[PDB]
Amino acid sequence: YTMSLGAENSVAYSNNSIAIPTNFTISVTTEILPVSMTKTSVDCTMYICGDSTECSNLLLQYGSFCTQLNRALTGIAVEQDKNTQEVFAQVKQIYKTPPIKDFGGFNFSQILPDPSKPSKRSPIEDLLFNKVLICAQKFNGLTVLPPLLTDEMIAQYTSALLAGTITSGWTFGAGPALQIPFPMQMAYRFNGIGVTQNVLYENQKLIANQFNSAIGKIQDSLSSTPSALGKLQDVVNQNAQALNTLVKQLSSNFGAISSVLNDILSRLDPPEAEVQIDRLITGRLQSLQTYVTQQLIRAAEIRASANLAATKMSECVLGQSKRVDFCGKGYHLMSFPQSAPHGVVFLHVTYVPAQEKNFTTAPAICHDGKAHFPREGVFVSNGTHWFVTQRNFYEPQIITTDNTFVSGNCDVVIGIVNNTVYDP
Amino acid sequence: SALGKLQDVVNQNAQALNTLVKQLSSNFGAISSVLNDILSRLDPPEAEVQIDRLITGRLQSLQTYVTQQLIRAAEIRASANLAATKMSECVLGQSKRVDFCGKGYHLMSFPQSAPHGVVFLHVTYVPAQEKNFTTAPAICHDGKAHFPREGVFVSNGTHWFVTQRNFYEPQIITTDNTFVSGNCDVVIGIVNNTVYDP
Amino acid sequence: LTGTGVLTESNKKFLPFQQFGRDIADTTDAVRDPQTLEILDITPCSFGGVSVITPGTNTSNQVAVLYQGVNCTEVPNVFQTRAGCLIGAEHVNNSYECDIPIGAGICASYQQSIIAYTMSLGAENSVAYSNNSIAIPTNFTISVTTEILPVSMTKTSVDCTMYICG
Ligand SMILES: *[C@@H]1O[C@H](CO)[C@@H](O[C@@H]2O[C@H](CO)[C@@H](O)[C@H](O)[C@H]2NC(C)=O)[C@H](O)[C@H]1NC(C)=O
Ligand SMILES: *[C@@H]1O[C@H](CO)[C@@H](O[C@@H]2O[C@H](CO)[C@@H](O)[C@H](O)[C@H]2NC(C)=O)[C@H](O)[C@H]1NC(C)=O
Ligand SMILES: *[C@@H]1O[C@H](CO)[C@@H](O[C@@H]2O[C@H](CO)[C@@H](O)[C@H](O)[C@H]2NC(C)=O)[C@H](O)[C@H]1NC(C)=O
Ligand SMILES: *[C@@H]1O[C@H](CO)[C@@H](O[C@@H]2O[C@H](CO)[C@@H](O)[C@H](O)[C@H]2NC(C)=O)[C@H](O)[C@H]1NC(C)=O
Ligand SMILES: *[C@@H]1O[C@H](CO)[C@@H](O[C@@H]2O[C@H](CO)[C@@H](O)[C@H](O)[C@H]2NC(C)=O)[C@H](O)[C@H]1NC(C)=O
Ligand SMILES: *[C@@H]1O[C@H](CO)[C@@H](O[C@@H]2O[C@H](CO)[C@@H](O)[C@H](O)[C@H]2NC(C)=O)[C@H](O)[C@H]1NC(C)=O
Ligand SMILES: *[C@@H]1O[C@H](CO)[C@@H](O[C@@H]2O[C@H](CO)[C@@H](O)[C@H](O)[C@H]2NC(C)=O)[C@H](O)[C@H]1NC(C)=O
Ligand SMILES: *[C@@H]1O[C@H](CO)[C@@H](O)[C@H](O)[C@H]1NC(C)=O
Ligand SMILES: *[C@@H]1O[C@H](CO)[C@@H](O)[C@H](O)[C@H]1NC(C)=O
Ligand SMILES: *[C@@H]1O[C@H](CO)[C@@H](O)[C@H](O)[C@H]1NC(C)=O
Ligand SMILES: *[C@@H]1O[C@H](CO)[C@@H](O)[C@H](O)[C@H]1NC(C)=O
Ligand SMILES: *[C@@H]1O[C@H](CO)[C@@H](O)[C@H](O)[C@H]1NC(C)=O
Ligand SMILES: *[C@@H]1O[C@H](CO)[C@@H](O)[C@H](O)[C@H]1NC(C)=O
Ligand SMILES: *[C@@H]1O[C@H](CO)[C@@H](O)[C@H](O)[C@H]1NC(C)=O
Ligand SMILES: *[C@@H]1O[C@H](CO)[C@@H](O)[C@H](O)[C@H]1NC(C)=O
Repeated sequence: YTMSLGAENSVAYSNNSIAIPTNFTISVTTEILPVSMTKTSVDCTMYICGDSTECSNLLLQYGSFCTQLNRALTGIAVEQDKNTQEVFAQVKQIYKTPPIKDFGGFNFSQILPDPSKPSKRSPIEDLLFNKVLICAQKFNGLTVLPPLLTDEMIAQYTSALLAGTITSGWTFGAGPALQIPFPMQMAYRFNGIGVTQNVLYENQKLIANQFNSAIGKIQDSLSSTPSALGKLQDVVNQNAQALNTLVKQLSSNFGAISSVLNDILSRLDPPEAEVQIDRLITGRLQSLQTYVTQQLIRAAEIRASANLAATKMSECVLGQSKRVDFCGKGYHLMSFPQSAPHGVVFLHVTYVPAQEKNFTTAPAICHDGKAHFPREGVFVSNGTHWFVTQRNFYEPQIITTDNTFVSGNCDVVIGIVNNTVYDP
Repeated sequence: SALGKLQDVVNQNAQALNTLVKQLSSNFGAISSVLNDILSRLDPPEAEVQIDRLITGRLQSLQTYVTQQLIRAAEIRASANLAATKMSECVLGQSKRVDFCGKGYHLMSFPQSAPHGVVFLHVTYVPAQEKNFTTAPAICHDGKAHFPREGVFVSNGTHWFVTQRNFYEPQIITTDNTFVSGNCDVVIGIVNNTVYDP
Repeated sequence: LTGTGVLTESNKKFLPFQQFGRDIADTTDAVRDPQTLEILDITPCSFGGVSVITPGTNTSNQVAVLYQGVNCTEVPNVFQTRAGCLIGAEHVNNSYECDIPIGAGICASYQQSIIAYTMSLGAENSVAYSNNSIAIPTNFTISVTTEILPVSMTKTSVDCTMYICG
């Protein structure tokens, strides 16, 4: 079929009608980013000329090719450790939550560690690790270096970042962590997105329930959907295929009488053996150069992803972002990092407008001949009475001189309406 | 070792050039690495074979060099794009992006020229001395719920004040720095106090 | 069939006609002995990278050696870690900040002799969280942080005919 680009929605635009949300939902969006790549390493002489003095001596006629290949792979491994360090080691101190997790109704048990098991990971992190040969590869001079930061250390970093975010808001990212009650921190985040504090406090129980439910939805989504962590699995698969391809190239003859170097040396004397070995060296060297080039390009892609993940860690977790769609879909409130195999998962908590209502609007109100404009919100009408309300949440208030300002007269503003401004 | 980021780039390019030049001393299976010696000693039927071996090895070395330079150049391009972004957002403005323009709350930045690079001196505001205070989300005065307009409500243990969030500066709580929404029965943690109306 | 390796008794169920075996890598990993019909597994002789851990020559000429992915019983202050067998570094129970990375959470430093330790991720700080307590700064400092970024690379050029066929 011809694909659809989405449902059509004609917006009911007019010069005097504004829609304003009367309710909202708390949404948690999952973003998965690769951070690191498996740190492979290949001994160029072992791969090309394993246990053979004659081949190694012939290989010396190609100069420094093996040295620069080993250097390139070493540089990749170092880069992977740097990528992990830049994404996760962004907190100076290891923060811990208090024993009594009273956060004003907000439940964080799904994202905080649960020490009942030997590895102090959270349940969501356990899901990520559970969702997402070595001898056969290793035997040809292809070793794998362990990451500098172990899974337990990544979990400890995410735990520290999360404890800081919950108990200190964004203050731990700019200097010394300052303790704050979590509803007050949420009040600051609501102010950040342009919603007043009383909206949060009056609806604190509803907001806490919506948050806890959304986290549960994330738990179920990860538990159910098999292809959710495809971004990390694809990286693992690409590296596994690259190693399998490199190893399989050793079975190629490349025009030689045999792919096995030992059989050539067992059967032939140097005047013929050198020709057969040169053919094997040329093919194996070309295969190794192809592998290294692919790893450098893939590593550059991983580096770009890791830089993005580090940027999101700084701007979405250690602060509150005003960049649209950078920290999830909606108005960003806060984010929580989670460790994942070779990567990071961000749970972005966003404010999303829900229920819709039409209202009549005007750019200004004409009271005594002076033009009154709203200081913080907009002027709305329900069809009979005029009120002033904050832009992102319908909360009508009587229009007074304390929430409006005066500039000019009624003859200049197009669309100004007549009404009464009260002066308590 | 402070300027290691720039020195590493200089070293990588120097090593790449030294490696490329050193590849000319390799025989690649030829009788000699020196093209002039082959042409001085051999006639075309044998010289072409020896030269083809040298061409294959030198061409492979040059292709390897160019590929490494393209990948390194892409990395430098990414760094330069980041530097240009920081120049625009940290020097020609004030950023609200956490840790983008230094560690702390960004105030301003100053660029400095460096060999093959740029150094930014980021001037940030960092909170220093700490003090504990008792807080409340709202104050109940006449049965109405008062919320702070710009700061938070704090107490030193006996008196309640309103202060800006990032610097302790207690002020008397008045109707000019608070707003009223709803009543005292909805806000969890509301405390009783007096709001003055000058 | 010739090669170098370690011969062990195999638990593979070879069929009566099979004379040797191969791994996932398509390399020989098992052989049937031509005199007694025993199945042997062939593993390569132990190998791995050798890395030298060192403080600079301005401070000391003492070094430590990491045998990457090798057991400490095969190589001949010997510390076996996940990264490999580290010889010459004294293992301590005191954690510190990472200086020279070894791998798998292990770092090394020169403090005199070279020591190895599990790296610290930072000092612990339990935040005094409660439902009615807020900390607010009463003073501040002005900090200048230095960030260094590469902008350009040396503009080299090579004449391909001059380089190859001067
Ligand atoms: C705002 O939306 C929430 C849901 O996002 C509403 O809460 C639901 O209210 C209905 C009442 O009809 C209950 O049956 C549901 O169980 C509630 N769900 C939750 C999660 O609380 C809330 O009532 C809405 N408020 C307004 C003023 O419209
Ligand atoms: C915080 O959330 C967890 C799970 O998200 C809650 O634990 C569940 O509690 C119910 C009790 O009604 C049990 O039936 C579930 O089996 C529990 N699940 C798990 C995974 O433990 C926990 O009770 C919540 N805490 C609070 C204070 O509400
Ligand atoms: C627009 O809002 C005003 C304010 O609530 C409404 O006026 C009230 O209407 C109810 C009817 O249910 C009366 O009981 C109140 O006494 C009215 N208050 C005042 C101050 O007049 C008005 O009805 C709304 N108009 C529409 C079309 O919804
Ligand atoms: C808002 O109110 C003013 C009066 O306060 C209206 O001005 C009147 O306009 C008509 C039409 O031109 C004149 O005949 C009247 O003489 C005007 N009144 C006065 C006192 O001069 C104005 O039209 C109103 N605007 C709207 C949109 O209703
Ligand atoms: C909280 O702040 C108030 C305001 O400064 C303090 O009240 C003052 O205390 C001093 C004692 O050194 C008296 O000399 C002043 O006359 C008091 N002023 C008023 C208006 O009462 C109060 O002592 C502080 N409380 C604590 C526990 O520090
Ligand atoms: C804040 O002040 C109100 C009174 O202004 C307190 O309400 C009293 O609560 C007790 C316990 O339920 C009742 O016995 C009194 O009759 C209430 N007073 C009135 C005038 O009705 C309220 O408890 C205070 N809150 C705090 C936290 O101190
Ligand atoms: C705020 O901090 C500054 C330093 O960051 C303080 O200035 C110092 O004050 C002490 C007084 O004991 C002097 O000995 C130092 O020489 C001062 N240093 C500088 C750089 O000025 C300042 O006093 C602090 N202010 C408050 C109110 O605590
Ligand atoms: C607003 O009015 C339009 C009619 O132009 C209607 O289509 C739309 O559904 C209305 N919105 C609400 C929330 O009632
Ligand atoms: C708004 O649009 C309507 C047409 O739907 C028009 O009649 C009216 O004059 C417009 N109002 C203003 C202030 O332009
Ligand atoms: C605040 O109180 C806690 C006690 O829970 C204490 O550990 C901390 O040092 C206090 N902070 C200051 C700045 O006095
Ligand atoms: C705040 O926490 C304490 C426990 O330390 C509790 O006694 C008190 O009732 C709580 N206050 C509110 C408003 O929940
Ligand atoms: C010689 O090889 C045959 C092969 O079947 C085997 O049966 C026999 O036992 C072998 N003899 C000795 C002395 O190894
Ligand atoms: C390095 O060694 C020189 C002596 O050759 C000495 O002057 C200098 O202070 C040393 N620097 C450090 C950092 O140890
Ligand atoms: C090294 O060999 C010993 C056997 O003596 C074994 O117990 C140990 O687990 C081995 N360690 C590793 C890392 O293979
Ligand atoms: C660390 O402490 C334990 C005691 O729990 C001890 O058995 C072990 O030998 C110590 N390790 C080192 C390297 O001193």
